[PDB]
Amino acid sequence: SWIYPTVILCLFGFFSMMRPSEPFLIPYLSGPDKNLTSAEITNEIFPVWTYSYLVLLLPVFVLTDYVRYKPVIILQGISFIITWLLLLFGQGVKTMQVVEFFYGMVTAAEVAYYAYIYSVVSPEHYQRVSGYCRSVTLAAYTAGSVLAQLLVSLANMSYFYLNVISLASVSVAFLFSLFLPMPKKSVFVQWFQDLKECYSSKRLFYWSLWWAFATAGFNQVLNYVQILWDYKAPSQDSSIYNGAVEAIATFGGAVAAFAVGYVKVNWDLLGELALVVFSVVNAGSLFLMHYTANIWACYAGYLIFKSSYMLLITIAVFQIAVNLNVERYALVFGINTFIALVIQTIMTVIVVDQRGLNLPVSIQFLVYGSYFAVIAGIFLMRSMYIT
Ligand SMILES: CN(C)C(=N)NC(=N)N
Repeated sequence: SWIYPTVILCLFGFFSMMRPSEPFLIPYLSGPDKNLTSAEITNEIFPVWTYSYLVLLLPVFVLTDYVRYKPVIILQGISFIITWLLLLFGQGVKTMQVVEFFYGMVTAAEVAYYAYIYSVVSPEHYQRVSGYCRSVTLAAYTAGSVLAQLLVSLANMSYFYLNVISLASVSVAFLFSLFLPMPKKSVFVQWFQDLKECYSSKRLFYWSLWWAFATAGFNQVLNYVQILWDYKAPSQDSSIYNGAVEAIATFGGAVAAFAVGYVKVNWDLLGELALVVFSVVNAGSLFLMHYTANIWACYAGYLIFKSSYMLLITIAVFQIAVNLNVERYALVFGINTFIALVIQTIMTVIVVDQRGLNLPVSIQFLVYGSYFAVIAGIFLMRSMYIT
């Protein structure tokens, strides 16, 4: 019953996220293969990704539910092929901006990937499926990560062929997405009112509020944890270690996601308790990374933070899916992701941008830990009052 769509979507999300070039993305397109400058790379190529992500998330939650979640997934499969074909056979800054654009399309449609499996299975499985889905994606990343390192350490395989393997992987994901079962059929202000009825759930305007604010800080930590590690321990082994300490971290997240799916625990009443415990765990882990001048303890702190976040976000997605009581699975996921990315953009503007605070990475993770400490504090105080 639920097994067939779940296996196909897990295969799609595995082969679509098994990307060996993701770690060595910067070495690929800043070395002899492309000679993109580091000045033109993070100031002209990468910033296009956030804008494309925003302006393509705008249709994705408006129109994903109407199209029954498969054409957007298929659009991700095609955009995966186009993105890595353009990376693989593209030259110049203008081309990589288009690459970024298609990557933003890829992620805005990965939102639909997350919603689709809820669109096809009964709510009784919504827990299990949830973990499995997230797990496979994380697992895929870890696989790709380690595979990349292996292909750089035992085969001396260039970044070009890593991108070739990435294209081969995401092309198989397109074939798996072609086999996904089609879900069965279900002015401006009116639409807004519908949104009000969609978010009306007490435990879904709360879980969504956690989703909106937690993943922004999580993305920020993902982006600048490499910089934090480089600052804490300057060494010549960052290429084989840093990404390697984020390969197992992701693996931990995977297990954490697989923790939600496998075990049969009533999350409806442990949801608040688990939310507050793992949010204060995220805060303590982020403070652990900043305060200790030892990269071995900071690695464990990052692993704990990533695992607890992945478990919490799996719980959040599951609880939003079951308590939604409307078909708008991608509308809530899409709007949550869009608001989270808006918060991430605003806060990365204030804290790390030159025109803002321009805080170094020494205080950046103190700020991130304070921010998460604030999310944990709001949920902790709200839960304490209710009781
Ligand atoms: C160019 N590609 C494929 C990216 N992953 N880009 C990115 N902004 N990380």
